[PDB]
Amino acid sequence: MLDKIVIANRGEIALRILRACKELGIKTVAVHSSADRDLKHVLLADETVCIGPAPSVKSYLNIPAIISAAEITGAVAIHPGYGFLSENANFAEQVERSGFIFIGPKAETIRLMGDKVSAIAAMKKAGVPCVPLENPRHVEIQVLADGQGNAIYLAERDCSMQRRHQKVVEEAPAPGITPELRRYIGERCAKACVDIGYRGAGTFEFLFENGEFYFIEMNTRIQVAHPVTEMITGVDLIKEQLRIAAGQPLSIKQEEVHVRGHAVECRINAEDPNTFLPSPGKITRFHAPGGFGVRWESHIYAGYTVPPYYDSMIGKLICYGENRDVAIARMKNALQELIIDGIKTNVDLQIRIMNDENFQHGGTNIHYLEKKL
Repeated sequence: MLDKIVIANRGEIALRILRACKELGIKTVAVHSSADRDLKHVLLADETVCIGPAPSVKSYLNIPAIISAAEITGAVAIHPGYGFLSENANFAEQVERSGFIFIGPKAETIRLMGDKVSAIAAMKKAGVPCVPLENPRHVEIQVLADGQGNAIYLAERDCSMQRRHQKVVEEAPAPGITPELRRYIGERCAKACVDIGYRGAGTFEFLFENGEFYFIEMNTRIQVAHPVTEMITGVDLIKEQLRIAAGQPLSIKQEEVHVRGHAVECRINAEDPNTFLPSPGKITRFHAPGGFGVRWESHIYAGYTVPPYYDSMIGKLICYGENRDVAIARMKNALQELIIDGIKTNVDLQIRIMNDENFQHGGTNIHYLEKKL
């Protein structure tokens, strides 16, 4: 394995990456802003480096600071997580120019898929259906490619519950998607990976309407909702990224990828339910939910202050069951068990969505939540 990596991110995803590193025996370097010294993953990391003041512009987006931290600590690779610099092709290029492994695709591939014009042309050439949409669902295909010619798909996710184009609930697999539709669109995505020389984890986002898929964009990084795919396949997507990055060919064949059960993820945000405006502050009492099929992904703890400088998402609750109904029933109970006092959160909204008759039936479109609210 990689001897030592910099986790070039923060919050829940940084903690997610740290855990995978610990499991693989990879040493961790937590780079953090002045406002993030008390992040759980920072406290758990082997080494820590303060890379700048609070604003992201001068810390988590500060390319020379992050490279310098990686050099001084003797790291060999950098994991960008999601957001921040994960899809910054200039960053990928510099990481590799500086002699590090970038845990993600080649810079050229980031540029190719980061421009909508070049992206669509690449997809059309590959055989991925593009827009040639009033009532669509958001359905996305998870892929893994080793950058060595091997590429697999790991079913799909439905992320149609959104507010202002930001996902609120994600689930896997997508309700209504048959093994044959899954195979059709998955094979096309896997081929596209080979054709573009894709390396690492990635997501093909589609609009899905009247039984047809239409490509919107590729996220050339890990996804916020990766855990739902993990629950239904058993594949640890972060460990796979780390293995691929170490130069290991894919250790999973397509025929070894099986969908079993169902998982739902509720994003937990520090926000005023009356306005949906961020509500940072100090958490005074905290209790995580437990139980069979319950997975809580979050850096928060009792006494932790959510700073004002970053995104409002503070955690993700993921519930798995043998079927969709069990997953939803467990989510209902887990959301009720969750205690986050001292700040405002969207837990009550998540409870309402779980209790929604149309969501319980499934297959609601991308416009549903905003119509409901």
